[PDB]
This record gives sequence, C-alpha cells and structure tokens, in this order.
Amino acid sequence: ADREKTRAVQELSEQNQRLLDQLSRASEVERQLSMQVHALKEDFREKNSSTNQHIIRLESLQAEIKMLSDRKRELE
Amino acid sequence: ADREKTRAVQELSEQNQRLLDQLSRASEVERQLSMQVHALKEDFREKN
Amino acid sequence: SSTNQHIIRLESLQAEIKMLSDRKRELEHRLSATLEENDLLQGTVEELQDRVLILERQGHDKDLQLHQSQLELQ
Amino acid sequence: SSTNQHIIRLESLQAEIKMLSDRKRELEHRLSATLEENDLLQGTVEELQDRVLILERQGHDKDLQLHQSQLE
Repeated sequence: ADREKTRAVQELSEQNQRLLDQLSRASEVERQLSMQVHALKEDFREKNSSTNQHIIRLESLQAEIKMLSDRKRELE
Repeated sequence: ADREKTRAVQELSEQNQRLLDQLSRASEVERQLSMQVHALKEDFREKN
Repeated sequence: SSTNQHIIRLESLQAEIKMLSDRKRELEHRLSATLEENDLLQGTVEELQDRVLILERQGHDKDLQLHQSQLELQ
Repeated sequence: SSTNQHIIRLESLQAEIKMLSDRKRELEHRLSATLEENDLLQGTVEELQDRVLILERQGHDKDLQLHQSQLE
C-alpha cells in the first residue's frame, strides 16, 4: 500500500507538473499575445493620430489650393 | 494510512482540476487574443 | 521531532494555499476590472481623437470661409 | 513511508504554491504594466482634452472674427 500510494501520488504530481508547464507556456503565450495586442493598440492610436494629422494636412492643402485658385482668378 | 491516502489523493485531484480550469480560461483568453491579433493585423493592413 | 514539525508544515502550507488562491481570484478580478477600464479609456481616447478630427474639420471650413470673406472684402 | 508520502504531499503543496506564486508575479507584472499604461492613457486623455479646449478657444476667437468680417 505504501508503494501504491507513493506511485499514485507521484503520477498525479507528474500530471500536475506537466499541467504546470502547460499553464506556464499558456501564460507566456497569453503574455506575448497581450504585449502584441498592447503594442498594436499603441501603434493603432499613434497611427490614428498620424492619419488624422494627414487628412487635416490634405485639408489644409485643399484650402491653400482653393486660396490660390480664387487668388489667380482675382489676378486673371 | 488509507484515510491519509484518500485525503492526499483528493487534494491532488482538486489541485489538478483547478489547474485544468485555469488552463481552460487561459486557452479561452489566448483564443480571444489570437482573434484580436488577427483582427488588428487586418485593421492595420487596411489602415496602412 | 521532524515528523511533528512535518505535520505542522502541512497545515501551514494548506492555509497558505487557501489564502493564496483567494488572492488569485482577487488579483484576477482586479486585472479584469483594470482591462475593462482600459477598454473604456480606449473608447474614450478614440472618441476624443474623432472629436479632434471633427473640430479641426470645423475650424478648417471656418478657415476657408474666413479667407473667402475677407477676400470678398478686398 | 509516512515521511515520504507526507513530504511528497508537501512537495505537491509547495510546487502548487510555486506555480501559483509564479502566477502571482505574472499577474502582478501584468497589473503593473496595465496600470502604468492606464496612467499613460489618463495622460493621453488629459492632453487630448486640453487640445480640444485650445481648439475650442480658437473656435470662439475666429467665430467673433467671422461676425465682424461679415458685418463690414
């Protein structure tokens, strides 16, 4: 009974430790995916800032074009 | 000794079940994050 | 003597595991709340970025028409 | 035998404790990172709102200028 109990608890602890490495790898994948998602959020925010700046620059250039169109029509 | 065997077996089994639940939750959030990463990469390609 | 101590450390570690698991649920709920308010702040900054775009659009069309108005004045 | 079963049960207890404590450190690491990010996000919100306020000030300023320029 000693040997059976010891083998059983050792087997169950081995299943446990295998699960522990599985959780460790799963949590490392969770962490790497979380850092990826986090950097993607930060880059999405910076890119949305840059895109709003870009369309506002397109827009400023559009008013400069309309400005010069009405100005040349004034001269013309 | 038999009672102690039963108690240790039950405690280890409970720990293993808790760990299995934790791996289930971990895998669920991992799948959610993988879906989020692929959606973000598609959105980032479109935004590019 | 070892075995008496040995039983004592079983009891101590069992109490430790119970409190430790309780604070596992604690920390995981804190992380869930932190992540939800992170997503709320994501919605907030996204709305603020859209508002920045919209007000700059307003000020721009406003710039178009200011220059038009004072040119027509000229 | 008693000591071996008992110390193996304790090795199970402590190994579970070490997994869970590694996971404490992982959750605390993630909580620290996320809270630092949330500070950064509050800073971004404050800066965006301040930008919105400055933009609204420009708002009222030219709106007055429109009112005059239409008058003359």
